This record gives sequence, structure tokens and C-alpha cells, in this order.
Amino acid sequence: GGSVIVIDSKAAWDAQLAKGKEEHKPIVVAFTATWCGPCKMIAPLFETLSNDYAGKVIFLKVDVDAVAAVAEAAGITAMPTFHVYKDGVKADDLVGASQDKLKALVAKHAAA
Repeated sequence: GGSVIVIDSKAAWDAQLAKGKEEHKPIVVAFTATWCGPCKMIAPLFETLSNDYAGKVIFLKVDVDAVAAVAEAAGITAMPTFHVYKDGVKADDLVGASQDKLKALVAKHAAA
């Protein structure tokens, strides 16, 4: 919506994690589902945040039903769930639709 990359496969998932390692930029991922109520509520903010940090942080979106393999390996159980990846590995997360916390997480990792 603002510069968010939609992940459609495990292959794209692996390519995008490598991009984050190659460009040395953190990645913030939103694990969402079409049936998820609070996910729809927070989705606009994530999109806005992707514009505001365009160039500093990479933003990915994963529809768990559409890409089960990724959702499963990522160990998600509640939605929405946000992960931060650095150098190919998970470095932080946030579970739930708290707007203030999502902002704090992005700001924290964007500011190096």
C-alpha cells in the first residue's frame, strides 16, 4: 500500500531475507490473515509506516493461509504478529494490534 512487499512463496521469503542481509537493512514483517479482524484494523498503519521509513527499513506482508510453509516455520500462533529480521535471522517481535507498540518497534530498529 505504501511500499509493502507481498510474499507469495517460500522462495520469495528466502530471497527477501537475503536482500535484507545484503543491503544491511532490517526487515519488518506483518503476518496477517483475511479472516483476522484486528489485522484489518492495523493494516493501514503498517502501510503508512512503510512510506515513512521507505529506504531505511524493508516491509513484508505474509498472508498465513496463502503461505503456510512460511507461517509454520515462523511459529506464529496469534494474529497479527510482527517480526523483525536482521542478517537473515529473527531479532525481535510483537504480537497483537497495538498501534503504539508497532510504531515503537519500527522506530527502534530503524534508528539503527
